[PDB]
Amino acid sequence: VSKTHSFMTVSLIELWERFGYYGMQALIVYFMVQRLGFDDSRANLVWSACAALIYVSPAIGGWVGDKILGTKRTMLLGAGILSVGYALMTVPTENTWFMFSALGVIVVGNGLFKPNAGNLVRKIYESKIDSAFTIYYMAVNVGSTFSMLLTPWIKDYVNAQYGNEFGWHAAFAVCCVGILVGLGNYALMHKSLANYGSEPDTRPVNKKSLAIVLALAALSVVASAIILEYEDVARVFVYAAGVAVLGIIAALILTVQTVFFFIFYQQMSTSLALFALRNVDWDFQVFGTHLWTWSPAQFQALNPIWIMVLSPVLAWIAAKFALGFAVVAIGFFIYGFAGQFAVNGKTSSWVMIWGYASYSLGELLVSGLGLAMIARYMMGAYFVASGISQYLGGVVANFASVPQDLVDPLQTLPVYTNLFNKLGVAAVVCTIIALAVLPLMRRLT
Ligand SMILES: CCCCCCCCCCCCO[C@@H]1O[C@H](CO)[C@@H](O[C@H]2O[C@H](CO)[C@@H](O)[C@H](O)[C@H]2O)[C@H](O)[C@H]1O
Repeated sequence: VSKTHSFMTVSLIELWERFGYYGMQALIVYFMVQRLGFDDSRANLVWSACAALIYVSPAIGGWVGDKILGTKRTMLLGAGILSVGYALMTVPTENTWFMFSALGVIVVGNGLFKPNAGNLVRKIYESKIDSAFTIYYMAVNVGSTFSMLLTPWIKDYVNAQYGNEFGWHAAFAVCCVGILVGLGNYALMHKSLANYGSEPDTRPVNKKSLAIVLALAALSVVASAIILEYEDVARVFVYAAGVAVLGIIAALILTVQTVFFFIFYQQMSTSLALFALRNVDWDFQVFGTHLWTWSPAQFQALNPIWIMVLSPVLAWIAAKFALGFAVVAIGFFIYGFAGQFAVNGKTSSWVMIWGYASYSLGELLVSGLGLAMIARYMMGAYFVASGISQYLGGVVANFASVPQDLVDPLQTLPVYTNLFNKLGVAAVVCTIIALAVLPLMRRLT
């Protein structure tokens, strides 16, 4: 049909997938802390292990779509399995194993979806694949803006019109029908747009291998649910993946810096979220009237929004890594200076907006210089180092962990802004690593 048509279908299904995903991420730690009974140290480690899995997952799943089932087949199977994940997330049971299983299903499902929608964009564009990929990574952001704004509101509204359950499960259902909407989209655009793409989808599905894939898939959901459940299993697994990834020259410092950057990134799912829930005035004032009043989770929506606001402006050299780190640093110093001004126990609001403005500028600046640069100069090692630093990002967000019996926001405020200030300095050390290693880029060329 067309290249922009195919790319359209795949970027749309991407958009709705990410809607579901971030709609769930914006609520998951609050669920574990507020609805389930978890302390924020566990909530962090569990969610961070889950992210590590989710991010090491597409390594296996990308290979399945190229070399075993179709890339379109595997993408679809991934989207279905994902849908079942949120489905489990909406049955109103506070049985941690039920929920961890729902999460495992999301891990398996995501490993099967993400890499293959990504390949489709690339097969659809045969350097205009960058033309494609930026628009792609934008579509992601409008989707995740929509859900990270909506699902916290559904949670609140339903939690009010009804009692505690669903509320959350209402929100996870919203995720599930987002996924379903995406699937119906593709289905109404299937051979139509996509048509040509995938290496082994040009023939019928191999029922022995679909059987073995689904079997091993089920086994992976149980593997996940257990790794999430026992922190020690996760720790040992991440540690093993650690000594293993490090076991196996230019892309080195690049991927290392990627680890650092990902610790800074994992902070918004976790410590920034809890800080936002506990020491931020959810009342947004446009100096000086009132519209409107945040729902703490909705602060995370500030990330894709700002990436959407500053993306057209930036449209108008791993030194961009350096600048990235610097801007992430003053982002964290704005969160650190969240005490020294705009404070009444729990107060700030604009602290979150400027904080996130800065932080996500640093993201846009480093949101490109990863896959493109390494793939223009392995994928597994990158995915393991990335998942690993997601977990590490969890144990770092743990440095601001507030005991459950400590609720005087006047006392929780320092513990957060100590972490945030220390990250700000940690980010400047990375800025020095970035610029120092810069002539090592000139020796090779
Ligand atoms: C595709 C991208 C689309 C991006 C735009 C998405 C639109 C956002 C959809 C949901 C918006 C709701 O998000 C926001 O939630 C907060 C808190 O729960 C609500 O807060 C609301 O109820 C609370 C409680 O009664 C009131 O104090 C407040 O005055 C009122 O605004 C807001 O009404 C709503 O603006």
